[PDB]
Amino acid sequence: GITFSKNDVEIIARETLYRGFFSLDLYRFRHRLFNGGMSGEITREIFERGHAAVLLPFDPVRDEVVLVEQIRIAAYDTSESPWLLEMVAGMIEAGETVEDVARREALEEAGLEVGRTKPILSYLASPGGTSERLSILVGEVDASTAKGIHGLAEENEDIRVHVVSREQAYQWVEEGKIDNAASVIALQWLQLHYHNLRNEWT
Amino acid sequence: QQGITFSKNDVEIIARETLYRGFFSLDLYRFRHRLFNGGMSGEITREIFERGHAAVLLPFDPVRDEVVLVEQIRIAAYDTSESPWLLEMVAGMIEAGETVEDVARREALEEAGLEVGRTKPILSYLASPGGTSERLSILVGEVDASTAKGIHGLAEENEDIRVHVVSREQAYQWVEEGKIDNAASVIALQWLQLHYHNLRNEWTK
Ligand SMILES: Nc1ncnc2c1ncn2[C@@H]1O[C@H](COP(=O)(O)OP(=O)(O)O)[C@@H](O)[C@H]1O
Ligand SMILES: Nc1ncnc2c1ncn2[C@@H]1O[C@H](COP(=O)(O)OP(=O)(O)O)[C@@H](O)[C@H]1O
Ligand SMILES: [Mg+2]
Ligand SMILES: [Mg+2]
Ligand SMILES: [Mg+2]
Ligand SMILES: [Mg+2]
Repeated sequence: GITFSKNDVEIIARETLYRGFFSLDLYRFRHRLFNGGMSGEITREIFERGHAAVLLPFDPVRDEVVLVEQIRIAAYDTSESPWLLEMVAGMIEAGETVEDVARREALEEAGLEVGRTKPILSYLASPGGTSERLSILVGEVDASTAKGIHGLAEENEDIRVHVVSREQAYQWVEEGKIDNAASVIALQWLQLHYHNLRNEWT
Repeated sequence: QQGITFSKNDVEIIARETLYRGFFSLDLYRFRHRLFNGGMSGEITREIFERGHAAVLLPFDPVRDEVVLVEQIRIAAYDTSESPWLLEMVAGMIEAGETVEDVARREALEEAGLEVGRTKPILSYLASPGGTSERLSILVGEVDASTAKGIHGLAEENEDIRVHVVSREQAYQWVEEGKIDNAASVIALQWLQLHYHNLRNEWTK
């Protein structure tokens, strides 16, 4: 496994490069080198946007997945359309739990009540340049109750629910029709775990 | 089942503004877009972290069923991880005019000392598209893991990298346990866990 711990790095300072809705910070630090020495002072620009809870809504009776569609303007330059098919997800505020955020977002974004839950995994989105961590849960849902247009319109959140079979959702990953990290990770996990999960929940 | 509802015809990007430029940039996108229930939104603004795009290489030895991992410090992991040194895939920024495959092969040499034989695409994904434009394109690359050792990276760029070789099964168990928890490695190793049997047959023929 890994070689060094937090005993082996010192963050000297952090400087706010930009403060707005999100922040960009310059971390200044030194760290041990694999050759046995210490680095000089290194600086890295880090996008600070908090952390997220992600919910894979899975109906184990029907073997169906609920997806939410909404515009993500950052996708525009590299994608055929900025409207993406994604997992229910939202930002975790101070003092909130991953699971409470997932439930609230499932109601706001898909009109869905959630039953049992299990962790999938918690990942760093792109740790060379952002601190963001996203914690994914699978949540038991009745996909027949998932339909229509949701999102908080007063916060400019316009979301369309789509229900697909599990195998259909995974085919959409393999074809590139679903191509955001949270959904790819959740759906590849589901393809590796669905047999045991369906047995546990039925 | 149809799929997505709207296209680039259905959004108007009114303006982009660079709010910060250094090594990376933070841009403000200003736009309006079609709504599912009919009309057009008002003007919306979003802050978008712009850092270009990346090529990622999963180094897989199909003879030995082994993967090569690279270890380096990622200081952004500090606040939410036990250690900021992460076990990762070979990966590099794509510059103008260079292909995913060109970058993946070059970085495999610079970061791990690895010659790569055949390659195949895995997936191309958006890292976190609510706040960053970054797209990463993953290939799997054929390597001899018995050649993989030592300390690499470009010292002139303060890039200090240690090579590790483990079985595919160990790498995947480390994903399950949270010891590998960066998106590119999670996606690549979950793909490998779903596809390794056919891949080994293809590459040892
Ligand atoms: N990139 C951004 N720039 C500015 N505001 C944002 C950005 N991303 C999200 N917001 C604000 O936060 C709200 C919720 O964000 P949303 O993207 O729906 O949650 P998540 O990204 O966790 O799924 C948005 O309606 C918007 O007001
Ligand atoms: N967040 C950052 N802030 C400042 N410089 C960076 C940052 N991330 C990477 N760099 C610089 O750019 C180089 C890019 O190396 P490369 O292997 O192409 O990218 P990655 O860090 O994504 O694997 C790093 O070795 C470092 O010198
Ligand atoms: Mg959301
Ligand atoms: Mg929301
Ligand atoms: Mg790299
Ligand atoms: Mg490199």
